[PDB]
Amino acid sequence: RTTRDDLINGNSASCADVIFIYARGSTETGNLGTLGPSIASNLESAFGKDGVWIQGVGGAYRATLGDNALPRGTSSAAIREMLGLFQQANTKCPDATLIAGGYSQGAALAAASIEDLDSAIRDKIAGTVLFGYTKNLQNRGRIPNYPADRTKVFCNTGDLVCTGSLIVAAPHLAYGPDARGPAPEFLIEKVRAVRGC
Repeated sequence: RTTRDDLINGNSASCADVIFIYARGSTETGNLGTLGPSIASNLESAFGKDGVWIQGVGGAYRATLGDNALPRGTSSAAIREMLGLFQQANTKCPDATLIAGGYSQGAALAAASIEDLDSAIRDKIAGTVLFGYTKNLQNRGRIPNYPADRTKVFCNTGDLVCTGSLIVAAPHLAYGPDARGPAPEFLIEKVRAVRGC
């Protein structure tokens, strides 16, 4: 994959039932990077191609390494880009269940976006998965204003970004197994616990 713009390309007269908005790590390509396509394949297996729109955060999100040092772990420009895609999902397809994920800086962008979101759209996100969450210790493993039962965080032992640092060490690069099994399983499970459209 690396690039998927199914919400931007998707026809309103035929909205999918589940819309996944995913944000990539620093320096990754497309708008999905290394982890996103693996979750995507698996979501498409559970709901079928026409059942799920996978949308990466592109536009203004540049995934510049330097932006991890910014207050919220990413630029304000990038919080505006993911905020605008949640608002597009909401308007284009209001009966769709949303799900979200992010890796590394995409995990801090996902947590910043969901914190600022309007409560009525935020409440439609039935499960969020975060890999190598750079604000893991600062936020104590939670996304602000978003329930713990709907959040799953994958933080490897020795991934120093989970422990309040910004050093990239080898565990930070070893999320491939999770993106292939636990993380789509959690998301599929949360969407089924509430149901789809």
